[PDB]
Amino acid sequence: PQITLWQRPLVTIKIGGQLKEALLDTGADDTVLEEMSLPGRWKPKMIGGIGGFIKVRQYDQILIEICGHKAIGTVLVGPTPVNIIGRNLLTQIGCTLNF
Amino acid sequence: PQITLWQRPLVTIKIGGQLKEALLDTGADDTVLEEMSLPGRWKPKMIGGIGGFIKVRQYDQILIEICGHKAIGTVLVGPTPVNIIGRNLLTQIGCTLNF
Ligand SMILES: Cc1nc(COc2ccc(C[C@H](NC(=O)O[C@H]3CO[C@H]4OCC[C@H]43)[C@H](O)CN(CC(C)C)S(=O)(=O)c3ccc4c(c3)OCO4)cc2)cs1
Ligand SMILES: [K+]
Ligand SMILES: [K+]
Ligand SMILES: [K+]
Ligand SMILES: [K+]
Repeated sequence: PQITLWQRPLVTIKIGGQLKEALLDTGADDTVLEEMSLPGRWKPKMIGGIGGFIKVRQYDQILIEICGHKAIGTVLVGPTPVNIIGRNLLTQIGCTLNF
Repeated sequence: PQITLWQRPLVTIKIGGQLKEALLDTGADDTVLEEMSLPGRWKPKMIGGIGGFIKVRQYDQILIEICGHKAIGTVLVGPTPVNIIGRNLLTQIGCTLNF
């Protein structure tokens, strides 16, 4: 679809058999999700942004659906205030900025 | 222009008679720029990122150019690791998501 930005660009994703709402984030290189139940093995990792850094877990090759479009990528779980879909995923569903 | 997302969406802004490189961030309610000389009054204010909170100065009605398009809005100056253009401004140059 086409998304104007007068309202946070919130979409609906389904990961690990759960439904959630992530923010479409161009400024994010990575996909970061609040604490959640995900199967498989993972890695410790740290990412940073405004205000500081946070230690998160890294999951690769995990299936995720973003507002209808399927995609398989790297999801990072950890103490982020909101769900974020980053360019690593935004790239797969062919998302783009236009103006 | 249709900015694809395989590389961070960096664009050229011009504020305070100075040129800078900022990130086009859809997941950003506000525009935040690293420390810089900016004329006019302001108001202290804290904002929260993925890592925590930061105290930034808030300037209003500050003319700015993003990739050639003139816009006037609220700009926040503070300890942000990157220059960020937020939805408050993106909507001013007609920037939108699409996929
Ligand atoms: C009250 C509270 N309100 C809140 C609001 O909660 C939010 C809401 C959104 C975000 C995401 C973040 N935005 C952001 O800091 O925006 C700020 C400017 O105005 C305000 O509006 C929203 C929060 C705040 C960027 O869009 C992506 N980032 C890159 C920029 C900032 C450099 S990153 O740090 O998150 C990131 C993500 C993934 C990455 C990465 C970096 O590097 C590699 O992968 C963070 C906290 C929290 S507590
Ligand atoms: K979905
Ligand atoms: K999976
Ligand atoms: K410019
Ligand atoms: K001005």
